[PDB]
Amino acid sequence: FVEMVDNLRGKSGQGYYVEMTVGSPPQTLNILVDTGSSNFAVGAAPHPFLHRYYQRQLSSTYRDLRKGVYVPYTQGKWEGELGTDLVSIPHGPNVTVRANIAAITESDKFFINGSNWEGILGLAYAEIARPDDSLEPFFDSLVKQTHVPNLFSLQLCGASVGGSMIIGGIDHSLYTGSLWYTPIRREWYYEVIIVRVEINGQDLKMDCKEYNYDKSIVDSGTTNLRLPKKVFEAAVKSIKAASSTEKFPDGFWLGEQLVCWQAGTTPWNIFPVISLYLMGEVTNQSFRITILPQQYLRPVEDVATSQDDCYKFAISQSSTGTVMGAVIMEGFYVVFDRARKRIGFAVSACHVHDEFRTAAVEGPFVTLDMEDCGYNI
Ligand SMILES: C[C@@]1(c2cccc(NC(=O)c3ccc(Br)cn3)c2)CO[C@@](C)(C(F)(F)F)C(N)=N1
Repeated sequence: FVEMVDNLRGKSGQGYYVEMTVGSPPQTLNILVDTGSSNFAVGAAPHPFLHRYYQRQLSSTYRDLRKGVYVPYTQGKWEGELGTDLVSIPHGPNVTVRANIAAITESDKFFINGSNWEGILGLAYAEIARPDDSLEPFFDSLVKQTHVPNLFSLQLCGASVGGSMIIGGIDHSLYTGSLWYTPIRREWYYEVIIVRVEINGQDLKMDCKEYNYDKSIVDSGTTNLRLPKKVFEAAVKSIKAASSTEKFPDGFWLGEQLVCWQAGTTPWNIFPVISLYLMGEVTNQSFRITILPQQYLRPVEDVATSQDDCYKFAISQSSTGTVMGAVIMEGFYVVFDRARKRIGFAVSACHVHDEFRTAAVEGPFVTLDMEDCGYNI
């Protein structure tokens, strides 16, 4: 695992990527690590924002599957062709496998100027793959073709950023304290259940199904903590109340506007900690992960504003359920234990903290109310 430590890079708010190769001879590409999708998709034609791309004509191991694929997102979209080829992760396991690849030949508002990644590694399950669930995801192919155990872990680190993706096991050097597990409720997204939410120690006091309307997921491919409208508004109310000695424009709370302080003077202490209690592996037991403002206030690097430290509010409203994105995962060691259908959280070597507060994973907590917090079945 020591060879795999620090195999992730990123620019703050642009995404964490890992080096991969595709084809024979190998073509090196930087690839976004995305637990929120299930396609391995790489740019395969020139694009103004692509510094390099997959050239299939140069790979004699490429096989054309003779099927197109169209993938729309909320913002942006791309079209491509399906095929398979040899894929490896130079700073991952010492293996090369054959995997499905979506070769992206045309796109719109997809490739981000300056992000440094040229494709996406979708690490979730076949159920949400495009065009349909018959297209085996990369990790499934990896496990089937090699002896690698069916789990990976992600240590995403804040700040230029970095981290580790450990495939096939748990690296104890990357966390301290206990590792706490929450069940994967359904294998499509990495879906989990939130049973309680506190802001500065105060329970939001909602029916816990509200926290998971209509699903909750762990998604390295999303930046923000995204919350259902009802939960979002209650969270903003509590955070505003705690930070009321300073008032910010409406646009800040919507994520449309930056707030800045003279470098080094960010008033971290007027912003509350957020605790998300996740369903435990034992009935009505839970554990909490605690999120500091150093996490949910996302710094925006810009040389022009660099006399200050400036931030975006990295909590936003969702109409498709809760998303625990990178700002939630950062500072934690997160184990995607597919083999045992559970996700583990532990305090990471690069967890956030200041002289008064620290990110934490704590348990067990017991709750008398026996309501099932799942929204659907
Ligand atoms: C495939 C998809 C996607 C597509 C294009 C870009 C991105 N991600 C980022 O650029 C980025 C930036 C900063 C940080 Br930190 C993490 N990631 C994600 C579709 O969109 C979601 C966000 C979803 F959930 F809608 F499916 C997802 N996970 N993967």
